[PDB]
Amino acid sequence: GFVCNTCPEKWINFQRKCYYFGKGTKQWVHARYACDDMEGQLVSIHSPEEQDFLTKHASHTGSWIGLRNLDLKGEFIWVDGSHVDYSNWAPGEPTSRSQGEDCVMMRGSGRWNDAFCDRKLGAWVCDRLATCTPP
Repeated sequence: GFVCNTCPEKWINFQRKCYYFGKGTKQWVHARYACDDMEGQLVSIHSPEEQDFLTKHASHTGSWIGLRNLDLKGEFIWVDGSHVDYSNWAPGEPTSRSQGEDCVMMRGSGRWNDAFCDRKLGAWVCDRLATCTPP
């Protein structure tokens, strides 16, 4: 009821959320359900502070994040239903003439790239809300 920084075992706290830096070869949808079945969601990024934390723990070979183009014409939404306010797209991204590249990955640099959803990445990040210690 005061300090919201408690996380489950294997999850790392940053501000009022918990992050799971997953490993294992998964397509976007596979990583989506891996987070879901673990009481989390693929990571939603809403500030440069949150992004800097992610970049610090980001897999050098790339990670799936919770961003997906839904209407197939440039409208990206996070798995939790939230819209893009903060963005950390790599230059030229997202590409307009890249039909099928609907799923978003985070590079070792922390910058985002759009991708074919059936692409197998060796890492993926989940998030959930932290629990709180009462006063």
